[PDB]
Amino acid sequence: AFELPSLPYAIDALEPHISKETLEFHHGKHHNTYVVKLNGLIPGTKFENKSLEEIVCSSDGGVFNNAAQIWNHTFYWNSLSPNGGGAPTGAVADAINAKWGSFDAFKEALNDKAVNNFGSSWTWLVKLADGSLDIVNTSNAATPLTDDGVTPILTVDLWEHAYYIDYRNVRPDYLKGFWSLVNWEFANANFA
Amino acid sequence: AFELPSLPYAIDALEPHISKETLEFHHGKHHNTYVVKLNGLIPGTKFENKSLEEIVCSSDGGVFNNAAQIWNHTFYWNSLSPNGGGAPTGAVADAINAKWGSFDAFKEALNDKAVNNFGSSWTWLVKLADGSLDIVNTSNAATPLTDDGVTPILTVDLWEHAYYIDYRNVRPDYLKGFWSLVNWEFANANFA
Ligand SMILES: OC[C@H]1O[C@H](O[C@H]2O[C@H](CO)[C@@H](O)[C@H](O)[C@H]2O)[C@H](O)[C@@H](O)[C@@H]1O
Ligand SMILES: OC[C@H]1O[C@H](O[C@H]2O[C@H](CO)[C@@H](O)[C@H](O)[C@H]2O)[C@H](O)[C@@H](O)[C@@H]1O
Ligand SMILES: [Fe+2]
Ligand SMILES: [Fe+2]
Repeated sequence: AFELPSLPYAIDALEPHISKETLEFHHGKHHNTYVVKLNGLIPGTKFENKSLEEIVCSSDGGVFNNAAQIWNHTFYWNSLSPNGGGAPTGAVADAINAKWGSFDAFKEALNDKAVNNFGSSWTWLVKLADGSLDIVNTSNAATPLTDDGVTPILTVDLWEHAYYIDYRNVRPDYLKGFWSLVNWEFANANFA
Repeated sequence: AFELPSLPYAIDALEPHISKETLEFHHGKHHNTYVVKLNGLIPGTKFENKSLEEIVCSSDGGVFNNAAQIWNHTFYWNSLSPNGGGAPTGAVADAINAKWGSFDAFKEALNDKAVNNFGSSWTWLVKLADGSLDIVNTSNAATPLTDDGVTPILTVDLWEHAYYIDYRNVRPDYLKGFWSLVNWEFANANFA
């Protein structure tokens, strides 16, 4: 049975960009529910003994939405940090300059993809087969984890539960907290 | 240019099922924003002089997302009332029993469709071409308004902004609020 991974930092730790209550609900309840639902769905199926990733990569319907949502949320928590934010560093900063010319252009491109990602969705920083970076949008539980040859680097959850408690309807304000939390170490580990 | 319709009731008329705060953000900001976006999109285009329903029935991409959304939300405020709730009456009560055997079986079927309607979505009570009632789920901005032979009767908004402020992650509590508010008078009008 799959389990809810612990949060990589205190429920307190992303303040004032993402609040304790958001983490309590977003991780403690939303994330957990996909874990629970998934565990309920696997018995009696060909997903009985496969790893999370194996299932997300081979399922559809209910098993997929729940499995992918677990993986996506786990990847999202890793994409934030009480010690992140600010300028990118390392391999990632250079690839960002290589693709977009500057960090600022990359940031304006991701903000634009993110605010316009209609409905419950996710905006991703991914590394392509050709080694280059790109920004791709997925809807609901969809994830580049299943795009062959594409490597997920960072993600921002845009389902409303992710920011409604702290930002109501204003995604840019949310995106602001995201940029003050971005976990460049996790980005660089995925990139390398 | 299109306009934000007024709410059919006072801002606190739906308390304690839907809070004045939710009404302020949902109707005053989200609903509004769809109107503003569509006004910002149709100038100079073919849609410029069409009615809202003509636009929804003839567009895609962003024009459709905003048009359908203004339409869906206006239908939704109408689907709630400070004087609704409790048992269905009239024509709709009888068609409900014709389809589901009883009002109680109908509630369980709608609740079920709505709690499992994944991501930003809407759950509708509809009248089909054979004259019978059914419940259908649409995603994001999609609406049965565009389905041939299908007439919208009532809708419950399941995008998280519709209930997060009041019910956080617990959709069944929000659906109990909906049942205390359902406008049978609007439903019987749509039906006849
Ligand atoms: O796990 C239950 C099902 O979830 C999805 O379907 C639900 O959500 C859809 C919108 O995302 C609705 O259109 C649909 O009516 C709901 O049943 C998934 O597509 C299904 O395969 C799952 O069984
Ligand atoms: O009007 C802008 C576009 O809105 C939609 O696309 C955005 O939201 C999608 C998810 O609903 C994302 O996948 C997409 O990347 C975003 O641009 C709509 O589907 C497009 O047709 C519109 O042009
Ligand atoms: Fe989430
Ligand atoms: Fe809404």
